[PDB]
Amino acid sequence: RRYIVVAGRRNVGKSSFMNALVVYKSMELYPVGPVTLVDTPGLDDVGELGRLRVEKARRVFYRADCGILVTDSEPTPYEDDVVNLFKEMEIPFVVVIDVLGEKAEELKGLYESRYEAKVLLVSGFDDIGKTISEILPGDEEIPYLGDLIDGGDLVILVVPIDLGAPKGRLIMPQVHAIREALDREAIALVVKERELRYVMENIGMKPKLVITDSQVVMKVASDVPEDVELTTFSIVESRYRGDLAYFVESVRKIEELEDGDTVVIMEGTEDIGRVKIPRWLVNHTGAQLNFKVIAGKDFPDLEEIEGAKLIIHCGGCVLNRAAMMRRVRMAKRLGIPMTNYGVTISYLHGVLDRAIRPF
Amino acid sequence: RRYIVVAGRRNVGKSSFMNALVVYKSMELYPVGPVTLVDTPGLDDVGELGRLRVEKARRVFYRADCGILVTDSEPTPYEDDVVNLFKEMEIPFVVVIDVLGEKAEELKGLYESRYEAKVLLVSGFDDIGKTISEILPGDEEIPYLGDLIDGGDLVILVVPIDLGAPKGRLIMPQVHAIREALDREAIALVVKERELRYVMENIGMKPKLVITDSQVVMKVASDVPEDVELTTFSIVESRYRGDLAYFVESVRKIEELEDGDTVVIMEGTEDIGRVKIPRWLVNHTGAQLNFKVIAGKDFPDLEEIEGAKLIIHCGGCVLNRAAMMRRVRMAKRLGIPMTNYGVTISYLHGVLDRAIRPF
Repeated sequence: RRYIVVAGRRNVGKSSFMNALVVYKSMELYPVGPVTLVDTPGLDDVGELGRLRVEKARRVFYRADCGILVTDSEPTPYEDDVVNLFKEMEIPFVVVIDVLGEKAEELKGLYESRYEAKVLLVSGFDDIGKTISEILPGDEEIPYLGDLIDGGDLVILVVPIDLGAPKGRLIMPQVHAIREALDREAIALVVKERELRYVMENIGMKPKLVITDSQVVMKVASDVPEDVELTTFSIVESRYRGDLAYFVESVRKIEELEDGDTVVIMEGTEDIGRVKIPRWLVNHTGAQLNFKVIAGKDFPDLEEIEGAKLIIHCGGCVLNRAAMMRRVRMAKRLGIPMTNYGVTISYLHGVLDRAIRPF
Repeated sequence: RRYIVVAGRRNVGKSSFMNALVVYKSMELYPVGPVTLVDTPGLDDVGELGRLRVEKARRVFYRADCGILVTDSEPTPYEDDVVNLFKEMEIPFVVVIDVLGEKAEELKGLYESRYEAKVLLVSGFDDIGKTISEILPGDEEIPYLGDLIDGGDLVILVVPIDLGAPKGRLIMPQVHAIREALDREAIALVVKERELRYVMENIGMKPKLVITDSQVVMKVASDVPEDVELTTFSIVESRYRGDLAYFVESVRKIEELEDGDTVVIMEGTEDIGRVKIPRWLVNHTGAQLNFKVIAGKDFPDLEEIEGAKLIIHCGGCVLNRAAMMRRVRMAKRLGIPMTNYGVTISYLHGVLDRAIRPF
């Protein structure tokens, strides 16, 4: 479902608005579809000097898709705070009886001066679901390869090992790399490592990009004559279709691990994460780390991962990017570093070269 | 199901054997599975000089997977004939009370001297289904590309137009051509026609094979410098996985068409076969041809296609090769020439070049 939060100092006047245009209340809203609305009874208790309990707030705010600030009076430090926390966590938001006629019109323009969308209380809702859809994050879909990485007439090389796809088939990352290169009017050349140096010596084109499997990148590292020819791999490309920038930043936090630090493995027969990874993390750091294995369909509760020093998400678990971003965003909001199998495994050997797309 | 025929001059002694180890009789037999057995009551009436009614026989024999010749006495011209018709139609077969003890053992060796498998009457059946499976046609699967067409270090070029496969995908014939080339340690290069001449001038390798769509073969015909570079197309390759030799032979029979000749279209929104084809066939020959459109799941009855001068089967209807061979074999047996959309369409423009695999 979609998560929307309803904050505000007001108690009775807040609960009234919620129930408008029909605790968490799950109800269908057009054109956004199903959504669940949760208010802030824990946050109702206004802090010292009329402030909002920020650390108690960021405990309930972290998992919101978007936000709502329902207000009766003029902006107090409470309304100022809630807004800053939405802005910090990058949670998109909107600001919302007929008392003080024309002042309500003023208030709409008063709350509009702090650079955000203000809608008026009706006791009008056609515009509630309408604005929610417009502030909500969009498609957020990036091209398989880099936007300017491949142009027309460019040779791209795909270097496979021993395909895991059945007889007369190739794995989806490969074919998608052939298609995107073709869509961008470039040339796709697929060849096994064994015959790589031969294609590098017989063709005339210098490869713009070269892609291969994490298994044989080192062999390819030697087959490509220099740092001049940009090499990366099918796992970093797929990892790219998520949040590479955050992940790459988060792997570099492996060094920052001390004894007793908790590293969470998020997956969902003696798998890489349950066993093989921990082993490498301990071997690479020397640290007496402990690991929480979260095998669930959706992202865990705050109580299940609060205090974790790193989150290792599974690579090819195949969710919607937007459903994976929701996960990245939450981790980014809780300040917990998050990466995935692909980036970690690559980090251990040669990740820096795999990073061909600069920030 | 599997079709097996039970022939022989004998009437009561034939019907007895059939009913052994439990008109068409459909029953499960190990290890061949489900099969239907049909005898020859129409053929029971022995012809002039003890002969078999050959033209009446080849009317019921054409659709058999394999054959059975049940006999009581010594080989008469009837037993001689049935055998020759099985041999002609290439229908694989086996030869089958305890009367004339040891003579039955002799008979087994007498019927064995005419170069075929003889099994003895039991009134022993473990060996019936056992032999049927061994004579029955095998896998009959050929490699996607030519067996010796591509070896290691060989460049193969796949030239697409505007893919009919959804976003981030390629059509199955293409990917299977990438895989087979990779399996054979060759190099697959995929590029649009627009950038073809550029790859032909910048790379060092001479392409062993070049594959493309029937739509742009002519453009490629010009982009490939000579007859020295072997060009063909994804449709001829797929047509190859059927009976290319027979098809190619059968298209050349387009010229042999006169006014009144019936051309059958076998398919199963204003499709190519129902309309577009007939139009071309009439335009290319000038002949006043008529067309029977057989839209069925399985191959039609003899009465539905007897007298047809050509059968145009559908190209990408996706059946098992062995289930398509069964169709080719039947047409080959009835002496009706058979081809498919792919071969006809290609015949109209440039099929001869597409034929890179010699007989």
